[PDB]
Amino acid sequence: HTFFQKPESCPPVPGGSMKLDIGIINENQRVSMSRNIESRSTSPWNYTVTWDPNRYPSEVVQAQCRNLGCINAQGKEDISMNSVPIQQETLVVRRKHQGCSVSFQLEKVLVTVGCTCVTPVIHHVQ
Amino acid sequence: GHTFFQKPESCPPVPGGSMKLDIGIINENQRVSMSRNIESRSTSPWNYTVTWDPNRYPSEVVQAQCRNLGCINAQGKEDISMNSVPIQQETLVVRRKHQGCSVSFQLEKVLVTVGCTCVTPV
Ligand SMILES: *[C@@H]1O[C@H](CO)[C@@H](O[C@@H]2O[C@H](CO)[C@@H](O)[C@H](O)[C@H]2NC(C)=O)[C@H](O)[C@H]1NC(C)=O
Ligand SMILES: *[C@@H]1O[C@H](CO)[C@@H](O)[C@H](O)[C@H]1NC(C)=O
Repeated sequence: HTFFQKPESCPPVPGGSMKLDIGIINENQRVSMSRNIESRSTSPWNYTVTWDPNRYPSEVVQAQCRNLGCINAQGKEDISMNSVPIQQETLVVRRKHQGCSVSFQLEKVLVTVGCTCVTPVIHHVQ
Repeated sequence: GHTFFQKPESCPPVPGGSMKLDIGIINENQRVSMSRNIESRSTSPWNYTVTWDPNRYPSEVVQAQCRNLGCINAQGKEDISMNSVPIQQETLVVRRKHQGCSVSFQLEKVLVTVGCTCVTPV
């Protein structure tokens, strides 16, 4: 069984659709990060704002590491270290149909949120 | 942001004011691609806590905590003149409400610390 499955003893609903209640729980929260984190980082990154009007959130910001290496104390690239992305799974809502027939469906989006500086690994399988 | 979830006023009323949530997760087959042991190989390493809530989808939400205030140098030592700082992302999860046949779902905002980065202090 899955999370969205209603108990088997319950009467069936036409279309197999579920009730989505109004309002987003804890909507008032906002991300709090160090000022200019993406630029002050030794593994700096750039952002790409992706837009979809039939997706909630409509704007999904994607990060991309600026360099292969990490930035040293002198402000130069160090290729002995690697800037690597941090990717996280998220849920967005896809808006379907139109007007009175509007329905919603969950969608999994992989978001690259930022980069970190790692010591490289020599992989056993290339 | 309510408008995305609304219908024109003239639409036939749905008792309970609930919206239609269709079955299935779009692009559920996707898997996170990240460097192996990223959290401990990072110069701003972090710990993970697997938060669990059986009324939440996904039930498991992994939260990161920076292991140090400073960053780790080539020698494996902490340099407290650099800062390990958390990277935070806004996500949506689904909360299950009520019991039995009266079960409904509600969106919920969750702030996720995904890892840490090393920054030069200001
Ligand atoms: C990160 O996690 C480690 C555990 O892997 C924590 O280190 C342990 O902390 C507990 C605290 O109860 C101690 O009893 C252990 O002896 C510690 N073990 C090691 C190997 O250090 C550590 O506290 C965590 N770091 C932060 C900053 O939360
Ligand atoms: C982002 O990329 C551009 C090139 O498209 C580059 O000029 C810039 O320095 C990068 N970083 C920031 C913070 O804009």
